Amino acid sequence: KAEYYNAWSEWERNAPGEQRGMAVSRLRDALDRQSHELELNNLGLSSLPLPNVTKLFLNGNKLTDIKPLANLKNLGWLFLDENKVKDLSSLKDLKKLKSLSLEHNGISDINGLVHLPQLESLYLGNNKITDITVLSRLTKLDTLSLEDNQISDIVPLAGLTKLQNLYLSKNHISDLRALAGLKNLDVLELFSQEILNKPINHQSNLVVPNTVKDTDGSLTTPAIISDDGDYEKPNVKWHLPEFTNEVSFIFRQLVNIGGSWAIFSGRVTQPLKE
Repeated sequence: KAEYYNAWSEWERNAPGEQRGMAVSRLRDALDRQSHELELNNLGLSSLPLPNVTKLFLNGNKLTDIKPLANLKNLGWLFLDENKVKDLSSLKDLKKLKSLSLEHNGISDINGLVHLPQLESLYLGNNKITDITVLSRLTKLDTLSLEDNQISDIVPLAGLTKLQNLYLSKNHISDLRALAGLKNLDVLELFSQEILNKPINHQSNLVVPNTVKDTDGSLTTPAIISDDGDYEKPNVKWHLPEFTNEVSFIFRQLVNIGGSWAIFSGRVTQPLKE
């Protein structure tokens, strides 16, 4: 009991020249009243110093180390938006966790999340994620937000049949074939994809195969083509008598998956050399 207040005061005294005093006050109130909710939102905390706490609010801080949360096995809801958390293996034993929010954290390695197969909602919007392989194990998710990342391979999502809300806008998605089986979807977002092809040699008669495919595998007909190019399936064609550094084309197609209807929109950019 006394060791808890001692550790909290020692943590507060180590604040750099951050509202650690308010954090200590809230910790004392939660420990005294045996509260199940701990709200430490927007305290600028750069570090961290309760068996009944089930919801932990930590949005709006500067946390990089989440080791002090490793033994909070009663946690059901954990919010860590706008932090700087990069390692997630510290949550491997939070087997009661149902909801997890890690938006605006700049995270690229989400492999540790393979240790939370019971998760029901997962928010990873606005990060640096490319590989979502381990997400294939989270077969109990009904909400998954992956918007504003660098994801190009969404095949790991093909078996997550329980999904009802899926946010995939602002990524590098060009192939929706992996989503064809998610017939339980209610909300789906797929707009503003940015696809970058490998650089190819410039030609006066430039021919670029279209690679944008819908959920049926059919090529998406481009909506706009730069440099007066045209489309004759499967090829986008340009006449470039003078060299230019890049061409591009923008696509926009309505897609229906389950009970969800979404605009699959984006832009493919083709760099040219020589």
